Amino acid sequence: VGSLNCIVAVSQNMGIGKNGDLPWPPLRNEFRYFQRMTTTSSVEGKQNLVIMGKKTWFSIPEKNRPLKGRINLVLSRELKEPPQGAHFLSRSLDDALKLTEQPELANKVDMVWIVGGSSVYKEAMNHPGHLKLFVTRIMQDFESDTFFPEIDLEKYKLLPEYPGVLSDVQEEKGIKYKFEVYEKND
Ligand SMILES: NC(=O)c1ccc[n+]([C@@H]2O[C@H](COP(=O)([O-])OP(=O)(O)OC[C@H]3O[C@@H](n4cnc5c(N)ncnc54)[C@H](OP(=O)(O)O)[C@@H]3O)[C@@H](O)[C@H]2O)c1
Ligand SMILES: Nc1nc(=O)c2nc(CNc3ccc(C(=O)N[C@@H](CCC(=O)O)C(=O)O)cc3)cnc2[nH]1
Repeated sequence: VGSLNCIVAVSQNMGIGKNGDLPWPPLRNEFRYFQRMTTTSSVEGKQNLVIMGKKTWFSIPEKNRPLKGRINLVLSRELKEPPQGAHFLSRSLDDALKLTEQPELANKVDMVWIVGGSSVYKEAMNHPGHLKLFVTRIMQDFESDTFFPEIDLEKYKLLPEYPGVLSDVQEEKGIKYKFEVYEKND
């Protein structure tokens, strides 16, 4: 019933990861933005669901797992059970989305947030339906081994403004960045 959204922070060269962590040092307010967007439900009494691949799960500091105030679902074709601390395990994105509509989660979940990595971002971005991409543009090149798939800029349109999102250039640790929101309607 809820909205479907991706969220990512990406360097100019399209990098999202390096050696199992982010390519840039911790940007505390950028992380707080990730937290606010993924945690804030549009319905009282419901939580959002975060969907992530297995490497993304383990890249989150253990102290912060599961991500508090959100239902945490990990994608894996190999695991028999969710990793310790995770709430659910699914074998595919479509299986995960189906789970959200079944009775165990139907009255519990509002928004769905896809939080990486590359494969699930690519599949989500091309999935039919209304979809928004919350993209933080890190305005430097960073050496990376994991990349965000190219956004089709005819398919997706940049919203000029977005409620609850700062428009001005931000800067932490000498790294400038800006928050963007893209949308497709089907
Ligand atoms: N900058 C950012 O916004 C951001 C966001 C997310 C991640 N990251 C970074 O990106 C890296 C992790 O991402 P990644 O792309 O390497 O890995 P990932 O997608 O998180 O994990 C890959 C593994 O997840 C499982 N998987 C992925 N998609 C699946 C699907 N659709 N269905 C079933 N299983 C699926 C597979 O595990 P099995 O072999 O067990 O099946 C696969 O080997 C880290 O460096 C992390 O720090 C950055
Ligand atoms: N905008 C954006 N920035 C990111 O850094 C980001 N990272 C990932 C995957 N990596 C991670 C790594 C750590 C945490 C994390 O520890 N978050 C906690 C603490 C946030 C904080 O301290 O401010 C959380 O409660 O969300 C989340 C995602 C996916 N989407 C992103 N999206």
